[PDB]
Formats: sequence, C-alpha cells, structure tokens
Amino acid sequence: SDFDALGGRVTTVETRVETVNNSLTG
Amino acid sequence: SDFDALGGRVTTVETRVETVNNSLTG
Repeated sequence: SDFDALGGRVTTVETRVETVNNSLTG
Repeated sequence: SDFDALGGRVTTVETRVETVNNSLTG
C-alpha cells in the first residue's frame, strides 16, 4: 500500500541510531 | 489497517533517538 515510505523511514532511523552511537562514543 | 500503531511507534523512536543524542551530547 503506502507504508513503503514507513519502511524507508525505519531504515533512516536505523542508520541514525548507529550514527549517533558512533559519533558519541568517539 | 492495524499497522498505524506501528506508525506511531516508529515516530516515537525517531524522536527518541534525537532526544538521546541531545541529552548525551549536553
């Protein structure tokens, strides 16, 4: 249906979590 | 359908990651 953008946004937040984690642990 | 609750959980996580980033970087 239209939850394809929802699936994209989940991947976005998945990448963002790792980005924040590695930035702050650095 | 019944994934709008999933659409709310993804948004609350998408703002939770930002609040975690801001709280820890502070």
